Amino acid sequence: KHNMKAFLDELKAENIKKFLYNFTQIPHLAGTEQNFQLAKQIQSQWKEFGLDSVELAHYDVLLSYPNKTHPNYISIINEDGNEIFNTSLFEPPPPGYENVSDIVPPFSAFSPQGMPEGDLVYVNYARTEDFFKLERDMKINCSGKIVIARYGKVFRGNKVKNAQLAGAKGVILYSDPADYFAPGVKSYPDGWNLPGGGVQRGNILNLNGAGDPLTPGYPANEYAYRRGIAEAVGLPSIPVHPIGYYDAQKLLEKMGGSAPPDSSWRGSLKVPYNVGPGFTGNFSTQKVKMHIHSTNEVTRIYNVIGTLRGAVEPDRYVILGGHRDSWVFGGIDPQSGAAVVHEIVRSFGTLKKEGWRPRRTILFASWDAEEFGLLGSTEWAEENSRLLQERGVAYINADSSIEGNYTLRVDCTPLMYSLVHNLTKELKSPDEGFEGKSLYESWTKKSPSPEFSGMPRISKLGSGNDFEVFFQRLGIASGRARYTKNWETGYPLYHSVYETYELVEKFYDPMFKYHLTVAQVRGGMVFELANSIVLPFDCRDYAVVLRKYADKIYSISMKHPQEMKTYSVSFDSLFSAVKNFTEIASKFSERLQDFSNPIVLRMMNDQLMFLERAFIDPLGLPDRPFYRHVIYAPSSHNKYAGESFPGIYDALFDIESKVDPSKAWGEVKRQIYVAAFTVQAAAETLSEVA
Amino acid sequence: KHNMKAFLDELKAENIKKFLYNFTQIPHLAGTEQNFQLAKQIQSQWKEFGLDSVELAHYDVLLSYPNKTHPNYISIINEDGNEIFNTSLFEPPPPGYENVSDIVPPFSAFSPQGMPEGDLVYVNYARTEDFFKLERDMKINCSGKIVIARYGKVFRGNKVKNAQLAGAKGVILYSDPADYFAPGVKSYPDGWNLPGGGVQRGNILNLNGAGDPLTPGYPANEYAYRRGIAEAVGLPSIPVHPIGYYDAQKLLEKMGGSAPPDSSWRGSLKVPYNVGPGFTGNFSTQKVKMHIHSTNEVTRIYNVIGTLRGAVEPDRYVILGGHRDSWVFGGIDPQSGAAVVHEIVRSFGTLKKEGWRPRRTILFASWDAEEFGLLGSTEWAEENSRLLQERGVAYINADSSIEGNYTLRVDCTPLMYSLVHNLTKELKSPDEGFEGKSLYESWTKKSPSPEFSGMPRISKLGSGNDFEVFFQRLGIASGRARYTKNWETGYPLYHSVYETYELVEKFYDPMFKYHLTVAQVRGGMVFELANSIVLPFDCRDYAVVLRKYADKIYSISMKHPQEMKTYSVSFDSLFSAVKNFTEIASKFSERLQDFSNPIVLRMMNDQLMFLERAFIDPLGLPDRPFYRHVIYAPSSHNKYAGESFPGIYDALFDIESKVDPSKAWGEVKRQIYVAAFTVQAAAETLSEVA
Ligand SMILES: *[C@@H]1O[C@H](CO)[C@@H](O[C@@H]2O[C@H](CO)[C@@H](O[C@@H]3O[C@H](CO)[C@@H](O)[C@H](O[C@H]4O[C@H](CO)[C@@H](O)[C@H](O)[C@@H]4O)[C@@H]3O)[C@H](O)[C@H]2NC(C)=O)[C@H](O)[C@H]1NC(C)=O
Ligand SMILES: *[C@@H]1O[C@H](CO)[C@@H](O[C@@H]2O[C@H](CO)[C@@H](O[C@@H]3O[C@H](CO)[C@@H](O)[C@H](O[C@H]4O[C@H](CO)[C@@H](O)[C@H](O)[C@@H]4O)[C@@H]3O)[C@H](O)[C@H]2NC(C)=O)[C@H](O)[C@H]1NC(C)=O
Ligand SMILES: *[C@@H]1O[C@H](CO)[C@@H](O[C@@H]2O[C@H](CO)[C@@H](O[C@@H]3O[C@H](CO)[C@@H](O)[C@H](O)[C@@H]3O)[C@H](O)[C@H]2NC(C)=O)[C@H](O)[C@H]1NC(C)=O
Ligand SMILES: *[C@@H]1O[C@H](CO)[C@@H](O[C@@H]2O[C@H](CO)[C@@H](O[C@@H]3O[C@H](CO)[C@@H](O)[C@H](O)[C@@H]3O)[C@H](O)[C@H]2NC(C)=O)[C@H](O)[C@H]1NC(C)=O
Ligand SMILES: *[C@@H]1O[C@H](CO[C@@H]2O[C@@H](C)[C@@H](O)[C@@H](O)[C@@H]2O)[C@@H](O[C@@H]2O[C@H](CO)[C@@H](O)[C@H](O)[C@H]2NC(C)=O)[C@H](O)[C@H]1NC(C)=O
Ligand SMILES: *[C@@H]1O[C@H](CO[C@@H]2O[C@@H](C)[C@@H](O)[C@@H](O)[C@@H]2O)[C@@H](O[C@@H]2O[C@H](CO)[C@@H](O)[C@H](O)[C@H]2NC(C)=O)[C@H](O)[C@H]1NC(C)=O
Ligand SMILES: *[C@@H]1O[C@H](CO[C@@H]2O[C@@H](C)[C@@H](O)[C@@H](O)[C@@H]2O)[C@@H](O[C@@H]2O[C@H](CO)[C@@H](O)[C@H](O)[C@H]2NC(C)=O)[C@H](O)[C@H]1NC(C)=O
Ligand SMILES: *[C@@H]1O[C@H](CO[C@@H]2O[C@@H](C)[C@@H](O)[C@@H](O)[C@@H]2O)[C@@H](O[C@@H]2O[C@H](CO)[C@@H](O)[C@H](O)[C@H]2NC(C)=O)[C@H](O)[C@H]1NC(C)=O
Ligand SMILES: CC(C)[C@H](NC(=O)c1ccc(F)cc1)C(=O)N[C@@H](COP(=O)(O)N[C@@H](CCC(=O)O)C(=O)O)C(=O)O
Ligand SMILES: CC(C)[C@H](NC(=O)c1ccc(F)cc1)C(=O)N[C@@H](COP(=O)(O)N[C@@H](CCC(=O)O)C(=O)O)C(=O)O
Ligand SMILES: *[C@@H]1O[C@H](CO)[C@@H](O[C@@H]2O[C@H](CO)[C@@H](O)[C@H](O)[C@H]2NC(C)=O)[C@H](O)[C@H]1NC(C)=O
Ligand SMILES: *[C@@H]1O[C@H](CO)[C@@H](O[C@@H]2O[C@H](CO)[C@@H](O)[C@H](O)[C@H]2NC(C)=O)[C@H](O)[C@H]1NC(C)=O
Ligand SMILES: *[C@@H]1O[C@H](CO)[C@@H](O)[C@H](O)[C@H]1NC(C)=O
Ligand SMILES: *[C@@H]1O[C@H](CO)[C@@H](O)[C@H](O)[C@H]1NC(C)=O
Ligand SMILES: *[C@@H]1O[C@H](CO)[C@@H](O)[C@H](O)[C@H]1NC(C)=O
Ligand SMILES: *[C@@H]1O[C@H](CO)[C@@H](O)[C@H](O)[C@H]1NC(C)=O
Ligand SMILES: [Ca+2]
Ligand SMILES: [Ca+2]
Ligand SMILES: [Cl-]
Ligand SMILES: [Cl-]
Ligand SMILES: [Zn+2]
Ligand SMILES: [Zn+2]
Ligand SMILES: [Zn+2]
Ligand SMILES: [Zn+2]
Repeated sequence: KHNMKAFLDELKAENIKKFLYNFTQIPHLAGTEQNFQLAKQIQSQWKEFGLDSVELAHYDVLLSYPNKTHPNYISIINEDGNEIFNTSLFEPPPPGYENVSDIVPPFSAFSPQGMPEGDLVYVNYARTEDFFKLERDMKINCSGKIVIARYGKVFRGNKVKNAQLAGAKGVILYSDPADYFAPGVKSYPDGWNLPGGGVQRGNILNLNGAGDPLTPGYPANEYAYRRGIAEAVGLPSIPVHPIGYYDAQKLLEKMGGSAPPDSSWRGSLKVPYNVGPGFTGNFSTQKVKMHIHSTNEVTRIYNVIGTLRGAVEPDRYVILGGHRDSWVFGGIDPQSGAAVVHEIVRSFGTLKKEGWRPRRTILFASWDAEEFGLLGSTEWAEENSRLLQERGVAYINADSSIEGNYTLRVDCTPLMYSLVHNLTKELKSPDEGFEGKSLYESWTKKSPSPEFSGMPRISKLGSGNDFEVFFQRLGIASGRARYTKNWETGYPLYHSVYETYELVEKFYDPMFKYHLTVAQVRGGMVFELANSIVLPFDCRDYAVVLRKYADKIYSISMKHPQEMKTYSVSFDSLFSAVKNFTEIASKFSERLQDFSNPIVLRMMNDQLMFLERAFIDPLGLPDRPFYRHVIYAPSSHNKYAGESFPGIYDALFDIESKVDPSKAWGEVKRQIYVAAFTVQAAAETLSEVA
Repeated sequence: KHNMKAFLDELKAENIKKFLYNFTQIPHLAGTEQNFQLAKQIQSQWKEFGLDSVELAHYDVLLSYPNKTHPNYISIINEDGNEIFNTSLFEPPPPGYENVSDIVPPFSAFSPQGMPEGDLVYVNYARTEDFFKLERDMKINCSGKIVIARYGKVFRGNKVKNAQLAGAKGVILYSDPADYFAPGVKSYPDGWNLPGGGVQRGNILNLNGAGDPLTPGYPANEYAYRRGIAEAVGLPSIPVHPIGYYDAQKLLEKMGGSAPPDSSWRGSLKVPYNVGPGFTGNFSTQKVKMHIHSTNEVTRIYNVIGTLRGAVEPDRYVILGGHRDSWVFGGIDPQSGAAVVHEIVRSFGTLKKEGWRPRRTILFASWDAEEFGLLGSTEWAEENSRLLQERGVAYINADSSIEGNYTLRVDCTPLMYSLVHNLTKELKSPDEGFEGKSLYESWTKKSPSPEFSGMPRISKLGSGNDFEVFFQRLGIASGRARYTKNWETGYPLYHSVYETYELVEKFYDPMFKYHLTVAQVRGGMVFELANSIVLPFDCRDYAVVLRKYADKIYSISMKHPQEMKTYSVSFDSLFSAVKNFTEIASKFSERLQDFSNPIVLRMMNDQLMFLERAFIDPLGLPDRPFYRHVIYAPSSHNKYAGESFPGIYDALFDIESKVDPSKAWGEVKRQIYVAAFTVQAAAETLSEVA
């Protein structure tokens, strides 16, 4: 039989292992020859595996690289201008890789060039609230200072934006052992902890969904007209560089000025964590000097796009995509996800060779330049946006399959909650102590829902990965699934040269059973989306969450009862719309189970497919035209986190500090109107069509 | 048999006559009680006629009215401040209507209040080129002057915008007999000419597709959050008032300063048509003073929405819409179109009562407040934009069925050219001398295509009517058809109290046979769109026009060969895309004729339906976010006229006068890129889907 079980049984842990090993022997940095060679290999194999067509889609996009003959580093400089201490030029390479060429040294992608010199201020995680505390409470002025921030909690691009708006003239990012060294575990190669010489690479853009900084709105094809650099989207205006905690210790140990305001500002190094500005008395005339010489360069990138044509609805697309480019070896990020995709393609291809076809078309994608700002997925979606928004059923992401070995982690649209519950009930748990139990059971036990007994936690989609264009710009139902750690007791070697095949095989998943379970969840979701007669979306689950988010945003507003009275701020319209959505969704579900008629079915599947689409506002969110989903957007303070009713949330945020309350409260009301209208409009797409 | 012929034969000239008479006995000004009563009547009758559901959709929108107890007028004032001449407070009412109440006096809707006093400048038609001539060639400065302009050639809103940007402090619009009095025809009531006391009403907004000035983007429902007036869209900043040619003569006869620059600046009045500024020597100290006291007021409006549910594809909508509100009696505009719609509904309902249903759903609309800026159709489309863009097959407009009695006039998307050719070949010509000949034959003879022998002229869609939101914002294939005059040898009584039932019955269409022919063209188009198995769109006709527009825009650029060399401006990408579109369209047409399979069919009908949709850019055109169609937009100089490749056109327009040519030519190239990409993207929606 050619059914989901056949698909699932064909997936092998041993294949995923072989592919991971294959994909992680050399670096595959976006825009490099090695990553083009890997693209060609994947293309060749997906064809071998049996896909109907497999093409490269290339774009010329803005990327960023250090200067090979003018290295980036940071100094402490004395009053004579002698550099008395220099940060490292490279991470010590791991065992057996000390002769691998083309390891890009640690750098912050898209930093401008410069050699700013100044006094340090320590800004904790450089979050919005950290700067509030410094500026409003501690009265510390960052203007003209070099800020040093620890990585963690929020996307590093947001840190840089926040430092820039505070007036900083440079940013130093570092990995504190408090956030990247788990007590009682050894440093790589003897354990999975970050060594003192390890450094996290990563871009520091604020693209807000734009894709290639030079071509917002349109694919960066051969004839594209490019913005000049001064008008590019999302580039930082101050130099930025990341360091490890051996080097950080040397920069922090001399810090003077004010004490940290409390213990949430102290990491694990043997230093006081003084905020500054500047160094204590004896070293007061020493300064910190950055030397950054990286260059932004338009560079060719290559997506691989595989097609498995649907037998019945070839014009309906279910997309499985994840990136291929890596900072260095990509042992977890992304090749632990790419090896899973490769095995998924292999399995579907086995069925195809025996005469099977899915009902709908399945598209498989190996995205390029994800690490430089989701550039490959976004350019391809800009190119194909008309096909995607009229034909896109769902997008399943497939980056890193693991960041831990504890339990499942799923982030998705409410439209997929029931699909995910049902599927995981049919999968075997790989967890110790749950042999013979379902994945649903182990996941529910280890990660209970905060609101529903006997159900697992499922998180909202944020951003910082390739689903962003499909979900937040285009309104295509999206989901992701991986194995994660127990947050009560992400991974230390993230974006370091130490993230290798050996890291995974030795310390995360020696038997590749967590990879296999992730392949079954991702593959199974795709199978059901592409094959179920009725799309496996339950609009009633959206109704439930919409009420929860409405309660939540109302509560935030209700911290300001006097202003709500003065400006007549009412959430009545939003609750009314949510109530209507609930009633219409319930009635639609009845019809969906109560209708031999393929027009009614396809009519109903179109209503299901266009439901996520209905939450898109074509005017976008304020000052973020590529975030158009009115229910979800990436947090304005942290691109990784999802925010619900983001337009209202941002209008309320820090509202007590606005100098014109009338104007600020009017904008709250405007966003309430936009949200109520959008929920009601979405609900009406589920009404009888005539 | 229940077929198109049955539908067409049921339509009666005598019914249209009866309905026109019924709809034109009292004024039906938007926002008034009489127009609400008419809405209720239409709703009741459409139900009686047999539609499945007929609802009112109401909105609260910004409208504009004179002050009943503080009348608008213009004076010539002497140096003592005595008003020595006053324009009329009302048009002399026509025979038998001298006791009709609630005739709104002539005014320019949405004029601000004021009493500016100054010297006149005469600006011909107040077109972009008229102001160029004044300012650049004649060196006449309009700053602080009251401009007097003749109606005609372009939408009056554009005139006002152009006067405002020239620095005018007021605008006087008037109807010159050169443009509103045909030689050898008598004035109303003895003929169809405008009398000297007749005055054209009309709004002077520049909305650029926004709809209600207070709620751009979102329907003006009960909980809508409104912009404050100072932020409203499209309101003029200077007072404006329209007058007839008896009054105009009195204002123009004393004009001094420079002579008109040439004969294209002279109308038909016995005056010199001096441009001014100001009056000749003896009257040099007299000035012109306007008194405007109209008020903008948020007012309720009502659309009637009728549904005839489709038997097979109820989730596919073919829309027949036209407005119901009128300036006064609306004898032509709009009731000659609304009576035609009413008879069309009646006919479809007759078939429905005998057990017939169209294949697709047909929506019938009676729009309100069209005369105040397309407000009713636009608010309803904003409300229902998600249903319309995923389900909208086509929109057929139905305003004024006649402006003449000479031949057919059709404006539509190229997707409907073949449909229109085929249909008119099956209809009887109503023209004298063509008895027993087809409508196609008479129309082709009287209005030949400028490029193709043996084919009729079909024009591009501009704006200034209710299709605007469906076509230019949402990308739904749109068309219109009416009877027109012979432009070689629109109508004089437009928007005057003289536009009555009697005007039509006595002078335009005594037998109502032109109305009947228009009902057959509009009704027949709807019938075929709603009933043909394969949508009756020929994508190859778009390919042909795209090449013509590409040739045209290239030619405009080629007036600047040196700049095209300097800035490397190439149209190669646009021609390549158009070539690709032509090849793909040809291949798609082959498949369309070469495929019993309803999924392939509906797949192919979706490709047909989403083809117009593919020309929409969700970022809109520069500074006009509600004009999103990249092939067509209303002319930036004249909202009535369509412009092809509008983004490139506007980038090239007057480019030799731009102070930074590098920047201006870069924007030409950017628009070429957007256009080539959009054509290629549209073409790819017609490729095999997987
Ligand atoms: C959720 O769904 C319900 C449908 O079950 C929908 O109810 C609608 O609410 C609107 C807005 O409240 C109602 O609008 C009214 O319509 C009547 C005509 O039918 C008008 O006369 C009303 O206006 C008068 O009263 C107003 C309020 O006091 C005044 O401001 C105004 O000046 C007039 O005096 C009013 O517009 C509408 O009838 C119902 N429709 C129904 C029950 O079918 C509700 O809007 C949906 N929620 C959202 C957020 O869309
Ligand atoms: C109309 O349809 C045709 C398809 O029939 C489509 O043709 C495509 O044109 C593009 C852009 O010209 C071609 O792109 C090339 O692709 C190859 C790889 O296949 C690249 O190596 C090329 O880049 C090199 O050469 C460039 C130009 O000299 C350099 O700028 C560059 O630096 C590289 O050296 C180039 O990107 C593409 O292969 C074809 N596709 C085909 C033939 O299938 C055409 O683009 C369509 N028109 C529009 C407006 O889309
Ligand atoms: C996840 O699995 C659940 C449990 O199987 C699915 O819900 C069930 O779906 C079936 C099929 O629609 C329902 O069966 C129907 O029962 C009604 C009688 O009430 C009958 O009218 C229909 O003909 C049909 O037999 C069943 O009631 C329902 N069970 C529930 C809600 O407990 C659910 O659909 C799955 N979610 C997916 C696939 O996204
Ligand atoms: C307007 O009317 C014309 C003329 O009738 C329509 O074109 C014709 O459409 C029919 C139906 O598709 C074509 O018939 C086909 O012929 C081919 C053989 O070449 C065969 O493969 C098919 O099975 C079918 O019989 C016909 O060729 C074509 N005639 C032309 C182009 O001259 C046209 O479709 C109409 N336009 C509309 C409805 O929008
Ligand atoms: C990358 O940097 C190189 C080399 O930088 C040189 O060596 C460094 C250690 C430091 O001392 C720099 O100031 C040196 O210039 C750049 O190559 C130099 O470019 C200049 C002209 O721009 C030239 O006159 C020098 O001779 C070059 N030096 C060498 C060693 O070749 C190069 O421009 C940079 N690459 C980029 C920006 O992409
Ligand atoms: C810190 O480094 C500086 C600069 O060193 C150069 O650039 C580095 C990236 C690396 O590639 C070095 O090998 C380069 O020499 C040192 O200061 C320089 O020292 C040299 C030799 O003494 C002298 O000629 C230069 O003028 C110095 N340049 C500057 C900009 O000061 C410095 O000694 C190092 N400090 C420590 C403590 O190691
Ligand atoms: C419309 O205008 C009326 C009446 O205007 C008055 O009569 C005119 C001929 C002229 O002389 C005006 O200046 C007069 O005011 C407005 O009603 C007046 O409003 C003021 C206060 O705003 C009041 O004190 C007067 O007594 C009113 N006059 C009368 C005759 O009632 C009215 O406000 C206007 N309607 C609008 C703006 O909607
Ligand atoms: C032109 O009209 C003005 C104003 O007349 C008033 O407003 C008109 C709209 C209309 O409703 C008239 O009946 C109103 O009286 C005339 O000037 C006014 O004359 C009266 C009486 O002589 C005087 O008391 C006012 O102060 C004047 N008002 C102003 C603003 O000047 C004027 O006489 C008319 N001119 C001609 C040639 O008819
Ligand atoms: C620690 C990790 C799970 C992180 N999430 C958060 O830190 C986070 C914080 C608060 C919250 F409520 C939710 C998530 C996160 O989402 N990481 C992402 C980052 O993946 P990638 O390294 O492939 N993406 C790149 C590029 C992202 C971009 O440019 O947008 C990067 O972050 O540098 C991921 O794993 O999907
Ligand atoms: C004379 C008439 C045919 C005019 N067209 C042009 O003047 C014109 C000029 C140059 C050109 F290349 C094409 C058309 C035109 O399009 N009129 C429209 C105006 O209809 P309506 O009076 O109902 N519409 C209102 C409201 C328009 C609006 O607010 O946008 C009005 O114009 O005041 C129509 O008849 O559809
Ligand atoms: C990863 O696996 C691929 C595919 O098996 C290897 O590429 C092949 O290498 C062999 C032997 O050199 C060639 O004959 C084939 O043509 C290649 N096949 C392709 C590219 O499809 C590749 O060598 C492996 N890489 C590593 C590091 O083990
Ligand atoms: C226009 O036609 C309508 C419909 O026939 C007339 O409205 C009807 O008037 C009669 C007699 O007064 C009433 O009994 C009906 O209830 C009305 N029907 C409706 C509103 O559906 C209307 O009087 C006619 N108007 C004119 C000016 O002739
Ligand atoms: C911070 O420092 C600079 C002085 O260089 C000053 O211009 C700026 O306004 C200061 N801000 C605050 C809040 O004190
Ligand atoms: C794998 O699981 C064990 C057992 O719970 C745990 O102690 C260990 O830390 C895990 N490895 C990783 C990399 O999380
Ligand atoms: C027109 O008139 C005013 C003087 O009131 C002046 O400020 C303006 O710049 C003048 N423009 C030209 C082009 O002369
Ligand atoms: C109707 O047709 C006649 C005959 O051509 C023409 O002379 C007359 O002007 C027309 N009436 C109108 C209103 O155009
Ligand atoms: Ca782009
Ligand atoms: Ca609106
Ligand atoms: Cl993922
Ligand atoms: Cl029309
Ligand atoms: Zn990463
Ligand atoms: Zn990744
Ligand atoms: Zn009109
Ligand atoms: Zn009209």
